[PDB]
Amino acid sequence: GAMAPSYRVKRMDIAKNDEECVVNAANPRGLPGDGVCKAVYKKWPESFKNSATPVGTAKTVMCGTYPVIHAVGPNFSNYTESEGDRELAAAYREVAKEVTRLGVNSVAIPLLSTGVYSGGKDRLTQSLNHLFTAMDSTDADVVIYCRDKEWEKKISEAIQMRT
Ligand SMILES: [Cl-]
Ligand SMILES: [Cl-]
Ligand SMILES: [Cl-]
Repeated sequence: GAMAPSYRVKRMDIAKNDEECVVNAANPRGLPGDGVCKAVYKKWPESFKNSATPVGTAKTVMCGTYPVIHAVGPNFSNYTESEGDRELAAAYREVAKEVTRLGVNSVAIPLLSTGVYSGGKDRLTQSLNHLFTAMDSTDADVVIYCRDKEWEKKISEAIQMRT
């Protein structure tokens, strides 16, 4: 575990993270994809061997000894708000199980279903609150990666609010 488990946020490419493992915002088919998924494919392509997994699940594949946790959030273009919300919460609970199983002291994590799977809606708060529900009982240092300047400020504020 980390000596004083924390949450932090950085605005940069998650492929340049400084943590002991990475969560990919994966598609269900283990394809290179776009956005976070394509950056992860360029950095850790060996981790996409048999990475296909259903919506609401996470599957870990090692790149050397570096763990890539493929977490499949719902595409809100296809899911109802209700069913999508349930699957998004479930994907983060499966990330918390994998992080715990791996015995890492730190994890780099993107906000699932906030990009091309958002169905054109701002899901910062929805996705971050599901991340917190899952990860609060883990003792890993969590570092959230984003690309937008206004998102960095809002994520930082939400972390600081809980103290
Ligand atoms: Cl960068
Ligand atoms: Cl997405
Ligand atoms: Cl972002």
